[PDB]
Amino acid sequence: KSKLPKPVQDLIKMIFGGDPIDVNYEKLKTDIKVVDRDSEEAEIIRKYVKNTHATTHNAYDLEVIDIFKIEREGECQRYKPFKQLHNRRLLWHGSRTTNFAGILSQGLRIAPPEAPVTGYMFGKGIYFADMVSKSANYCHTSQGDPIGLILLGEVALGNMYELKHASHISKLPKGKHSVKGLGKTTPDPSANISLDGVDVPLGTGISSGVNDTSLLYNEYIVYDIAQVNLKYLLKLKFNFK
Ligand SMILES: COC(=O)c1cnc(N2CCN(C(=O)c3ccc(-c4nc5cccc(C(N)=O)c5[nH]4)cc3)CC2)nc1
Ligand SMILES: OC[C@H]1O[C@@](CO)(O[C@H]2O[C@H](CO)[C@@H](O)[C@H](O)[C@H]2O)[C@@H](O)[C@@H]1O
Repeated sequence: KSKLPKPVQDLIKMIFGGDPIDVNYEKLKTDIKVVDRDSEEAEIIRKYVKNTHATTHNAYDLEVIDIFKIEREGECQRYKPFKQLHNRRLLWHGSRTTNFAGILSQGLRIAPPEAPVTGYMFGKGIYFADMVSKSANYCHTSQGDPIGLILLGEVALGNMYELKHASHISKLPKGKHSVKGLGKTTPDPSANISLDGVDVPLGTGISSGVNDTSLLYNEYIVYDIAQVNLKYLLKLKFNFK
């Protein structure tokens, strides 16, 4: 007899793959609410998904199954220093389903100091995209179980260190709060809207006019866990072609 709505129950079953559903819910230390399918929030999120699928990520199309509003215990209190920092953006973060119990209970985390920098294009930090398909690739979704989880997070970017090439270090110059990896393609900035004082870059991909960058698409990195406030969790269907 769980009192949770069916979509939340199915999300819990997916994350934990056991204890009663309500016992597993309490382990996430996260308020989870279903966003109404006919709400303005849902419409904005579906537009963000539709508009920001990269043309080079054509292995699958995405369909939104369920949208959840999430509030991790203590996370808004932790974010207070960054809350009116200029340049807050609603950005994607994808991950394996098997990581989501950890992400909801502990939040997005940075690799420990001992960890090697190998493969971290912009060093040990928390990585986000403005193109849903770039983040969806980090779900590692299989044809055999074509359902993935992706976050939308409010990221306090402040003053961005704009880079066109990999730098494997995690230390920013004084007064810089984030790295923007400059892609060849960017959501049309003339379609950017604000949702609760946060920029949502849900424009269709156009050419950035940046030349001599190694990135097809933007990415955004912060180096302090307190610069992230997770807002939504989407369950997506991957329709492979
Ligand atoms: C064996 O040595 C190697 O050759 C080697 C090579 N690579 C490695 N490693 C590869 C990099 N390592 C990471 O954990 C790591 C994982 C994910 C990203 C990442 N980038 C994103 C950009 C936009 C959005 C998202 C998103 N999730 O929405 C992004 N996520 C970045 C880094 C560490 C492990 N380790 C070792
Ligand atoms: O501020 C949060 C976070 O940003 C870093 C850079 O990753 O430092 C920036 O912000 C500091 C406090 O506002 C400034 O003192 C600093 O100049 C600036 O680079 C991290 O050190 C910090 O945890």
